[PDB]
Amino acid sequence: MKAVGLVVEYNPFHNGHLYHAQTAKLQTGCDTAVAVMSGHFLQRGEPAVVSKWARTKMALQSGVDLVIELPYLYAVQKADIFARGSVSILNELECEALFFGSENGDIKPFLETAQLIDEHKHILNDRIKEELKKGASYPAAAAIAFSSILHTESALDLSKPNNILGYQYVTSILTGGYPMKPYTTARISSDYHDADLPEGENHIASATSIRKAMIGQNLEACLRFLPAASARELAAYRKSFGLWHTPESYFSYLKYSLSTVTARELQQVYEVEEGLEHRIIRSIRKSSSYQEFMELLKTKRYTWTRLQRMNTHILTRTKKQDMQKLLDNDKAPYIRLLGMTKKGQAYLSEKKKALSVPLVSKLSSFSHPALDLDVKASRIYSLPIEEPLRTEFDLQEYGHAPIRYDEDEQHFLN
Amino acid sequence: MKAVGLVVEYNPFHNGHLYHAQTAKLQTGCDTAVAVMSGHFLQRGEPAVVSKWARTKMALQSGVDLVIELPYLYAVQKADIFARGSVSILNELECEALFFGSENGDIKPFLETAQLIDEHKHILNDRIKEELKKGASYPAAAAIAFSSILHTESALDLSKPNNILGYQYVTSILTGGYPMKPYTTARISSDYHDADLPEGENHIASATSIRKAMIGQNLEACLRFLPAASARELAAYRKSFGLWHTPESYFSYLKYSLSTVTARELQQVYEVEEGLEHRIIRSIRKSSSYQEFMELLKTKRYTWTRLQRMNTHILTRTKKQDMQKLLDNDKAPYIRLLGMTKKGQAYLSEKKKALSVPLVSKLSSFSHPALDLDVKASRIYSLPIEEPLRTEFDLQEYGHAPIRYDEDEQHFLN
Repeated sequence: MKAVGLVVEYNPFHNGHLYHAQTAKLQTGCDTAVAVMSGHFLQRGEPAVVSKWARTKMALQSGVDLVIELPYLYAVQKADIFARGSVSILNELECEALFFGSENGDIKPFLETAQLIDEHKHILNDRIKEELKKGASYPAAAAIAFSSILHTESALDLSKPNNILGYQYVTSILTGGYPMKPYTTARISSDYHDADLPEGENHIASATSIRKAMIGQNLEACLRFLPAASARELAAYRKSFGLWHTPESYFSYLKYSLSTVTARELQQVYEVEEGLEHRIIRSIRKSSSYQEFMELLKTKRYTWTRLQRMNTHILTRTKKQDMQKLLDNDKAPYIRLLGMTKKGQAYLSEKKKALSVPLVSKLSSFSHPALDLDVKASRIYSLPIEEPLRTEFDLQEYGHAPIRYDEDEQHFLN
Repeated sequence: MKAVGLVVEYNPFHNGHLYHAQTAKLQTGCDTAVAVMSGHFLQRGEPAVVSKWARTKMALQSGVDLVIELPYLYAVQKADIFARGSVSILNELECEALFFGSENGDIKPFLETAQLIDEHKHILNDRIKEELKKGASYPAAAAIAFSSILHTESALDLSKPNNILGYQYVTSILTGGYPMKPYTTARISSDYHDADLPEGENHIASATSIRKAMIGQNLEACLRFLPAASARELAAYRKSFGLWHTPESYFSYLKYSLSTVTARELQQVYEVEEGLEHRIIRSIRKSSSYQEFMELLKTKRYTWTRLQRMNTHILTRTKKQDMQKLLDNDKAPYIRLLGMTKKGQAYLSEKKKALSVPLVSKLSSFSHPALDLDVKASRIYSLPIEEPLRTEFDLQEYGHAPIRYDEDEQHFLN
């Protein structure tokens, strides 16, 4: 029984992702598609628009057989640590194939580059060395070492971060020695991100264009870009807990978070750079908005995205020592199963005995510091939900089973 | 030149808060009324229904010459600490008299009791001891030990806790050798707590009945119960920031605060007794209301006001060791000047040099952990206010000059 993995956050799930799952199985010749999805707070630092549980229900109907949660430990991180864990999870699950998105359909550039840098790394450390002692910044010296090699017609823009993402999968597979073949195909249209929604033809709009369309109070505008499942579930969550989640929703709790902190204690928050505690605390007070806050904070060392990531850790109150101890784990501490089809179920029961870490269906079954971090995330995730809807959502973390979908038509059994 | 001491939570300042002030200058013969006031978080643990800045104005126009903030430190406390600290500040301001309302107008049973109890303080600890190791609970031992002496038809009911407070004021003065002469006058009508607004004639309903009348969206139902000062001040507050501050309006921040905190962290919070913190995090997740939360919370070791104080310390993340740090001192950490009238000015001018501790108006002038706490507490107060009315509000603590009013009619010079 043969499976192909996907690294995702379905934010929301739409026709492109649906297309991914279709191509993936096809292109790799695997009957089973296993995704590792960012749960409530995603790689770029923001909150998911809708519960990871609802986003699961969408995937299972659109051709995803297993949905495993990508632990917060690995989810809110820049690409390299992100890819490390998710690929390790997809490796834990014995995926022979890995399917990722990019500008190209050509896996070769991804493969060949990964090797070159793997091959040259000693030079690159040492050529950084030479530059750094000329007084260059680290990222400058990096750019210099990295430009002495790699600058050629080989191209493959190493900022197009499907492309940025992909490099890091192959990297992690190769330095991890996974019996796993990476696959990729070109994407189609809306930009990478931004823009808006197209003219027709299920045109596969971006998750962002679709996001700010919902928040922007058109759920119909994005219809043509959402599978039957997606629209049905999105409105159903919006009816349920009465909100569309955005980063903006949590600003009050980020404001609160920094009211109750000591600057000494804030330096112990993950991704809070030394001394930044002051810029952080100085700014929050004069800040009405998430935006302005970022504005006052924004530095050269910090892109918007890393700040957002940081702000998330401030929000969940994740400590540098929490993190460092959990990252030094070489593999995922557990496999958290959000949902399964009958195919994934079977694949699982076929593969369960050989999982070197627990298979977590119900939370009662297991405890681990990285899971605590996953559960806390959920708690904070729900804050914008007005009571007692919040409290009712709060139950969705524990007693919630793997969501099991029936591909022979349409039964969620619970 | 003389001043009479007044310890107050104006929530809001009402027809009976105006009565006491006159009778203060009336009965004491002190030309100057000094009000030491808890600013944003009060003795039973509640937030003030309006900021300390507005309530200062209600009093400055009702015949109170000086408004001093009672630090959170003393303010959010049990009665014996509360009095200890508040009498402490009035003494540094050299009010020759202290004036406090009771159920009676009779300070004699107070002075009797206090001096009675101090005489027997060795006898008390002995029967407490004798009853305690006889297998009695502490309060039972306390209750029993006290009943054998001084219990008689001489009364002074010590649950009508005007008296509880008054006794502690009285006790504070003796025990500190303060040259403060106490006085007291009875309360007429609406209950003690709760009830309703009476049928007219400035009848002075309880502040509680007014809050519940305001909570129930009637300012005007209480109009005969409020001076013009205090009525109009409430209008502007609501009009500016869009709310009255209610305990549930802080409920969302309790769930956040309790969602990020470990059991050992929560153990370190002031008025969380050892072993309770698990019950706390247990109850908060399944409680869709502050009210629901409280019912799961109540043990016999805990009074419902003591439970409310704890929620606030939990809210402000105030720790035991810090508390013991600041409670350890026998004297006031600083004098925080909220507001004054002309007469008020004159008093301060006279006795400022006599002040043994810093006189703070602009927060620039002095810095201190006890003050860092007062600031934090205000920074927590405005959270229910909707942005950007929240960031405007927060600007006050620093920027605000001490309020200045002209007794001779109607001028805030500012």
